[PDB]
This record gives sequence, structure tokens and C-alpha cells, in this order.
Amino acid sequence: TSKVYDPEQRKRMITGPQWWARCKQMNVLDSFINYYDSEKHAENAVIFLHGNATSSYLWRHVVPHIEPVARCIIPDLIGMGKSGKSGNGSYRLLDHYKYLTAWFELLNLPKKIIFVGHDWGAALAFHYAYEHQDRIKAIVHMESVVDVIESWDEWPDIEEAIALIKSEEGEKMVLENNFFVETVLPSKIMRKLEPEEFAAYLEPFKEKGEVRRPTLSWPREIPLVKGGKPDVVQIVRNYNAYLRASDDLPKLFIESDPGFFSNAIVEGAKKFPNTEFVKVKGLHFLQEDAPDEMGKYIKSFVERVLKNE
Ligand SMILES: O=C(Cc1ccc(O)cc1)Nc1ncc(-c2ccc(O)cc2)nc1Cc1ccccc1
Repeated sequence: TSKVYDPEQRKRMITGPQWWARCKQMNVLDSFINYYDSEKHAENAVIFLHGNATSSYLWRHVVPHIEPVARCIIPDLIGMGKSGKSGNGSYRLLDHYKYLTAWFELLNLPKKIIFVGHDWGAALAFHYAYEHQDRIKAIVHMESVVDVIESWDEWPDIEEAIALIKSEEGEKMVLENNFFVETVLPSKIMRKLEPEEFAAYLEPFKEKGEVRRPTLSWPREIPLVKGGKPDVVQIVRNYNAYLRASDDLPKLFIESDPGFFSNAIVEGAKKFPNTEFVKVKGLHFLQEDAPDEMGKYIKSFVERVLKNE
């Protein structure tokens, strides 16, 4: 089987260098963060957080829909995109969180922030919200780390896939063979990326070896109650209980159609009160298949949240 280019895409395409040239850099702790900032309408701030394999580039066709209503800020997570590397060489959830919260202190943010999170980016937003419950205006999430995975909800294939990723063979398939960028990322986009679009995702990870570490460390954080990192399992338990009780926090969940092993994500999202549910085309990296539908849904949700405030 083969996937097909979107025959109109080369005409609104944004290449890697075009996106990076629009970004800014800021020293943060012992490193630096590369980020997009639309600047205008700073009375609000919408912070878009990518997850594994990607970067701020993931949001390039989503963010123009929301810029007219609020300042939009989109970082490359540490070790990813064009950001600096992690000073301690480590790329666990809490390492990412250290740089993200330090970076927030430098951004002149409003008291209450809107988060838009994908995959592990949503975990970062959820954990920030749990620790800063008075700083959250709304949360948009999609393909998100909503809850732990109990052992009776863990089937053998996911058990063995995580065993593989936690083994030396898993380390080599990522660091030497770039599994998550070269295979997982295009496999979970329904269209075929233009060569220049794929090159933007490849570029941070084009060389072999340790530079690819964040794309191995993220799946190793998976919150399997059986065998998963205990600190991450507790972080996710804590913010899941907070989200289940957060009746006054407006949320938007963007469901993928058909998604990819996403049923537990959708079911977990349904346990959070005050959630608007929408659906767009996609597998996992749904920004690449339905960015304008997503941007329109988020724009309408943000306008409704601001109007009702
Ligand atoms: O590792 C993750 C991240 C995650 C997302 C949501 C969540 O609640 C917990 C963790 N996801 C993942 N990671 C791996 C696989 C996977 C791997 C192998 C396989 O054969 C099938 C699925 N699937 C998934 C998606 C998934 C599965 C089960 C419960 C929730 C989310």
C-alpha cells in the first residue's frame, strides 16, 4: 500500500527553515528554548505543546486560526526541534517540565493560561495544571496521556512493545535507526507528507546516536501501573483525579477519526467534566491531516471560553 500527497499542499507548504526563521530563542536555566510567539493580543496566552517525534512545527497550520484572538506561544521541547539540549543529559517528563516551567517565568504570561496539548505535550500541560490550579483558563487536548494503564487493561502486544522499547534492541532501533521519526511518524499520518515537510521533522534527528534520545525517553515514560516509571505513574494519577473533579475548568477534546489504539484515550477523556467533544480526520498526528478543521474548532472554543468568563 502507498499513501498519496495532498495535491494542493505544495502551495501553502511551510518548510522547516521557513518556520524556524519565524521563531525566537530564549536562554532558560542552563540551556535555551526555541519557540514561536505571535505576540499580539497578550491579554490571553494559548500555549501549544507538541509531544514525541515532533516539534513546534507540528502546529504551523493550526496556529494562524487562533492568532487573531489570543497570543499563541509554541515551544520546541528541550532536546527537540531547534531548542537547546538538556543540561543533565536526561529527557524524562520531569526534565522537560523543569525547562517548561522556567521558560514560562520569562514570557510575561497572564494569570490564567490556555493550554493546547498533544501526546506527551498534554501530559506536561496536565501536570502544570495540577501544580498551578489557579493559572488555568482552559485545556484543549488530543491523543493525550489522560490516565494510567492498569495491568488488567494492558494486553500482551503493548506489554511486549514496551518491553522492546525498554531493551537494548529498542534503544538501537531509535538511536541508530530513528524508528519514531522515520517509521512511526509517517505511519500515523494519513496523507503523505511533502518531502520538505518530512525533512523538517527529520532535521533535529538527522544524525545517528544520542541526539535522538528524547524520542526514546518519551515512550519509556509510559504510565503502565505494572512496570512503568513510578514517578510518572503517580504524576498521572494525581493529575487525572484533579481533572476528573475540575468541573469549572472548560476543556476541549479533539478526537481522531479513526485514531490509532485511541479508545482508552477517548474513554479517559470522557471522565473529565466540562468537556466539549469534536472529531477530525487523522490517526495520531492529526494536525497533519486536519489542521484547518482543528484550528477552527479551537478558535471557536477559545472565543466561547473568553465570552463566558
Ligand atoms: O504510550 C502511550 C502514551 C499514553 C497515552 C494515553 C494514556 O492514557 C497513557 C499513555 N500510548 C501508547 N503506546 C503504545 C501503544 C501500543 C503499542 C503496541 C501495540 O501493539 C498497540 C498499542 N498504544 C498506546 C496508546 C494507548 C494504549 C493503551 C492505553 C492508552 C493509550
